[PDB]
Amino acid sequence: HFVGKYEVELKFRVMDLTTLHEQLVAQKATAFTLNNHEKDIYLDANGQDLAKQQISMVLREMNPSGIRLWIVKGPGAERCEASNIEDVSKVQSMLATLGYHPAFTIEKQRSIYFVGKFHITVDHLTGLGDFAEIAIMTDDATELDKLKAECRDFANTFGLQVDQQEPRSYRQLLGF
Amino acid sequence: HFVGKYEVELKFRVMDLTTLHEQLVAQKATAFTLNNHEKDIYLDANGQDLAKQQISMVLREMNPSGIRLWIVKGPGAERCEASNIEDVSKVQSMLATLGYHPAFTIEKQRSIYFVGKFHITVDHLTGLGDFAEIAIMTDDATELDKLKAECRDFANTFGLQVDQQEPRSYRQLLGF
Ligand SMILES: Nc1ncnc2c1ncn2[C@@H]1O[C@@H]2COP(=O)(O)O[C@H]2[C@H]1O
Ligand SMILES: Nc1ncnc2c1ncn2[C@@H]1O[C@@H]2COP(=O)(O)O[C@H]2[C@H]1O
Ligand SMILES: [Mn+2]
Ligand SMILES: [Mn+2]
Ligand SMILES: [Mn+2]
Repeated sequence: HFVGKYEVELKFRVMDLTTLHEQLVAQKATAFTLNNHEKDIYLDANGQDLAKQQISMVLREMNPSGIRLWIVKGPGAERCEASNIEDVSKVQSMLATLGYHPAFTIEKQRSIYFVGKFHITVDHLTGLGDFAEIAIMTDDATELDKLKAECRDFANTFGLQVDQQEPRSYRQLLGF
Repeated sequence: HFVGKYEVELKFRVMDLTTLHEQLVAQKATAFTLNNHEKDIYLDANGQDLAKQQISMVLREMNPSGIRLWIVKGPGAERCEASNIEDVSKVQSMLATLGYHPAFTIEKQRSIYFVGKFHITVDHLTGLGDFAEIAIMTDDATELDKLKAECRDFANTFGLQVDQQEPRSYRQLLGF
């Protein structure tokens, strides 16, 4: 479910969580991980070198699931790779040696469900409210066309509507 | 054994592999890895930004132990940190996004033994020959001189003498 260098996705504001849960049930979604607090530390160079290239780099800690991820997103909104790491402070030290330092933090509550090849991620952020994203990862850039159309078809059958679309990232929404 | 951000290390050309091995037995060394093939991919920015800071960055694969490491050495002498990684190609792709690309590769056969607080590495490099590294990692900068002198004593005890000390790195010896 998380294999590749590209994450094809469509994100929406969710206005009613009960209806979302019903939409999930209707699609026979299965739970991957539920109700994790994710703390994302974003790193960048002193002169915001990565952000100036549309790149974000995150050390993510997920609790209680215990997962820790090193994530590089971009350039732009499709490219996304992650590596499991065992020791966040060790990787953060190593990145600091290379000149990347904590820039800001984004926290959220996240649940991830699966329906066939798709993953559905349901997020809550304090100022901002609830979001749901339909996504699929691929290693093959030639496919991004097919897959984005497929995401749209699934979003449509699921019940997630264009009026509620939210194209911006959390760092864009929060002003980072 | 591999805890810290400093590594104190002395490397020697090995003139007498038999004595070295005989002493590993005498001193009841424990084998951590034996006769592994190690392939080290060195990475740097196009402008050699890391070398200009006396930083080296390596992705190492050791077989058959299946250990994979991301290693950042430097800046300058005695600084070294490493992280276990699941997948070299994944980390390599992530670092390429940040601007670090393969510069050259070094291969060697390496065995790693522990004796008390020390580790001793016995290396063979096709063009170059046989070497041994005597090393210890620490987080404490206040003991580095003592540790280095202890490494030299310990090395003499395996038949490794000051006149066979080799200050150049493998990258230097191989013209990289
Ligand atoms: N264990 C995991 N849990 C959640 N996402 C993961 C995991 N492993 C890899 N990923 C992927 O890494 C990506 C990092 O950015 P996203 O949160 O947008 O989406 C994430 C997933 O596609
Ligand atoms: N699991 C491990 N196996 C081997 N070396 C390790 C491990 N974890 C950390 N290291 C250190 O990473 C260093 C990388 O550079 P060296 O080969 O000189 O010495 C290595 C060890 O001191
Ligand atoms: Mn996503
Ligand atoms: Mn995802
Ligand atoms: Mn070592």
